[PDB]
Amino acid sequence: QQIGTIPEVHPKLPTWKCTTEGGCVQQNTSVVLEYLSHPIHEVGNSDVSCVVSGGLNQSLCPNEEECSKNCVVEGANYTSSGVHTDGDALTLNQYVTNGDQVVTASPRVYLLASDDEDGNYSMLQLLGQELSFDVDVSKLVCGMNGALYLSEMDASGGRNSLNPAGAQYGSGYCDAQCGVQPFINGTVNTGSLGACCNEMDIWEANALATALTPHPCSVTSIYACSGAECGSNGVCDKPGCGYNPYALGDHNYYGPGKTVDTSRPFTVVTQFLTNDNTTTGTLTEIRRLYVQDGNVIGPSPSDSVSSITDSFCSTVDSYFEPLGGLKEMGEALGRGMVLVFSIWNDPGQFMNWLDSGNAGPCNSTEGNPATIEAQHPDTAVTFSNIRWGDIGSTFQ
Ligand SMILES: *[C@@H]1O[C@H](CO)[C@@H](O[C@@H]2O[C@H](CO)[C@@H](O[C@@H]3O[C@H](CO)[C@@H](O)[C@H](O)[C@@H]3O)[C@H](O)[C@H]2NC(C)=O)[C@H](O)[C@H]1NC(C)=O
Ligand SMILES: *[C@@H]1O[C@H](CO)[C@@H](O)[C@H](O)[C@H]1NC(C)=O
Ligand SMILES: *[C@@H]1O[C@H](CO)[C@@H](O)[C@H](O)[C@H]1NC(C)=O
Ligand SMILES: *[C@@H]1O[C@H](CO)[C@@H](O)[C@H](O)[C@H]1NC(C)=O
Ligand SMILES: *[C@@H]1O[C@H](CO)[C@@H](O)[C@H](O)[C@H]1NC(C)=O
Repeated sequence: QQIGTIPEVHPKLPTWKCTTEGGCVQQNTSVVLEYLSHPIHEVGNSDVSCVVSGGLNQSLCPNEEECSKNCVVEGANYTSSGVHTDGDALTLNQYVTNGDQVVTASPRVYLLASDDEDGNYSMLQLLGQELSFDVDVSKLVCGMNGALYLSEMDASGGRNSLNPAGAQYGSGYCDAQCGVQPFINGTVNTGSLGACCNEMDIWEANALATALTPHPCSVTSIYACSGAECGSNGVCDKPGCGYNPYALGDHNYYGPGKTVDTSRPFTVVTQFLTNDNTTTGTLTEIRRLYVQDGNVIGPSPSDSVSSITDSFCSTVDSYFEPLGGLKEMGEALGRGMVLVFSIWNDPGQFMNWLDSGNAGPCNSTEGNPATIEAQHPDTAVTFSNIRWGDIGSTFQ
């Protein structure tokens, strides 16, 4: 699909790269909506969409050349898609409103390194490094998921002559869920392939519960899976090695009025520690700290473990180590990965895996999207003050 005329204007979102000796240095980064959140329509006629019912218009897109000729991708309206930036803060709204009508926006955005015509995503290399961000989750109710994570997408988003849009229009998404989507790495997916790649879920959370989940794959960068390759233990680890402090033994660590008080903003620090403390060693531990009220809050001693390691993970996820465990996870982090921000909810299981049952305090039906939309249409997440770099150099 070629590039139409409605301009694509990326909300600016400064970030920081930090070092022990040099301190933090601001990057002129910005943020881009998912490709499929852009209008993609026929050259003649902006009423004829090329993506209908979440799949390809077969008349226009039987293959990549025909789709490239028949279709154009347009610039997106970021506010109607629920995306706002103010200084160093990104706000993602789940819902937007005409007047009486509420519209599911549920945006997903990617961090861009450049806004040039050939600008690529930022390729964060976090092996032997840390990432910190401030977050306000106080408006994220049961069933909501505000997420900040990493995917081994292609730095150009699959840019080529038939997909000239690339990273500048949000192209090339993939994750460990191997989801079926109409374009994979910038190429038309005519039939049922899934878009797979290593995924590091730094942050999935609402005000009631939080999870940190590495999801390894047996591939490097993006991969179109077929058949059983897309299964739950196929080329990727769909369940992943989930770390949730409520589930692991401390119901008073995280939440409203709790040790990490989600009633008000806080800082999330994630350290990817290597055996030899270098950015080229082997990832052997993932460690989580919070900062709130100028206090560093370490792992709860009431939790069964204090960090993610391979032996932890094998207790919760028997497919983590066959796909290379933390060593290959760290190799993906060392090659470089795309920073992804999203907000979403779940008409199927209501996020009960995140915040209900053993995992959190929510009533089983509290996170029904129907009640969320009726009662909490303003639910939203704000990420800010995003910094990555040398261990210890990104926070207080
Ligand atoms: C995802 O899609 C992108 C965009 O098509 C793929 O990137 C491209 O990969 C091809 C290889 O099939 C590269 O072509 C070759 O490039 C080298 C450059 O040194 C050239 O010497 C060769 O003669 C050949 O033309 C192309 O450069 C590259 N483009 C970009 C922007 O990186 C990518 O491979 C796909 N990823 C996966 C995992 O399939
Ligand atoms: C951010 O923008 C300013 C002004 O153009 C520039 O001086 C600075 O070098 C930029 N940051 C980076 C990392 O290039
Ligand atoms: C984007 O949409 C909102 C409402 O949906 C509207 O107020 C705004 O003017 C739109 N922007 C453009 C450029 O059309
Ligand atoms: C590696 O970095 C951590 C981070 O503070 C530090 O505590 C530790 O002493 C370093 N060395 C080893 C061998 O863990
Ligand atoms: C809490 O759970 C009970 C169990 O059936 C349910 O009847 C009630 O509606 C739930 N509360 C909500 C969804 O707010």
